[PDB]
Amino acid sequence: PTTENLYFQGSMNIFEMLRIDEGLRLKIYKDCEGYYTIGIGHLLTKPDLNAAKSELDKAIGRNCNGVITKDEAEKLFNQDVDAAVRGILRNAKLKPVYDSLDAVRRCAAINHVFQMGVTGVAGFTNVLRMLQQKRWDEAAVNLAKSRWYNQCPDRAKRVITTFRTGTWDAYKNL
Repeated sequence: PTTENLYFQGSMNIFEMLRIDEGLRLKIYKDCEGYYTIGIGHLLTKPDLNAAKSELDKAIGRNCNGVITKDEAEKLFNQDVDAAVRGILRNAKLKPVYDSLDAVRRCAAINHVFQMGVTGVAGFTNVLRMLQQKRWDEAAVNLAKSRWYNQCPDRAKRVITTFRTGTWDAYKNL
């Protein structure tokens, strides 16, 4: 690794990770599952655009008519990351597994929750046991069986690789 390459891990964190997986959109769009989304992966609601816009105005605090700024995207993103972290730490099932993980895999954990929500993740009984037991190849094969990955592979693939390796390699060379 070059001097530069060794710096790359210090430039990666959960925010940068999710920013790559989710992208950044300033107008309402439908995600890969068809759900109204804005900003950096902010799911507004699970078909009526009108509902999605009302949730938007509620989330941002002004009349947005479907559009936000980059600064507003960031603030909402930071709130969503905080919610995912808090969701793990309060959960009797996820906290122990999360605690056992290294820093990089903890980012993958927070990412997984950000994308699927707490109960979805906490339902992956086998994967969670594999993670705690450091069976990284098995955890990754099992994650690759999930609907979460399979219905929308490009959003999940780097997270799965990150669970396998505990490195940031999947986020290099975009």
